[PDB]
Amino acid sequence: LHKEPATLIKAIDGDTVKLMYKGQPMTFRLLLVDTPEFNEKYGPEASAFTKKMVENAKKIEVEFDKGQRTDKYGRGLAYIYADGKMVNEAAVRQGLAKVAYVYKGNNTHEQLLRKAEAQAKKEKLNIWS
Ligand SMILES: Cc1cn([C@H]2C[C@H](OP(=O)(O)O)[C@@H](COP(=O)(O)O)O2)c(=O)[nH]c1=O
Ligand SMILES: [Ca+2]
Repeated sequence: LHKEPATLIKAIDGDTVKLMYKGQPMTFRLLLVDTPEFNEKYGPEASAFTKKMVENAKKIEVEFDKGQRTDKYGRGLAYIYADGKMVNEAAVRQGLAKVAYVYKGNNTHEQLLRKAEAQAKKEKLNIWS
């Protein structure tokens, strides 16, 4: 896989962000994770986490997997990096996202994320508390 440039347009919630990608605004949904909705438990904390990560970043990058690049709602499906750190992984490592939506052939980073979830679970963090 390869990293491509993007710039933040706006934080949305724990697992969606609006970015400019190839000069066009698009909403990106984070591959392989699920954060609580804002109205749910840890929803606000997940939103805040992702928002701080993407807003504080000097460099945002998107990385498409091998398969489908847009979902049925038109959202970009990608791994999102903030100054080199994967947002998807980081949210799972903090116990603010579960590994989820693991579809065949867009699952390159599944094992990396499951390892983070295991460590989050062990620490009894947030969702796992
Ligand atoms: C993360 C991801 C979500 N989706 C679709 C599945 C779910 O469909 P449904 O809307 O029918 O439940 C939805 C969940 O996204 P959200 O967790 O953002 O609601 O997005 C994909 O199709 N591919 C993906 O990789
Ligand atoms: Ca969600």
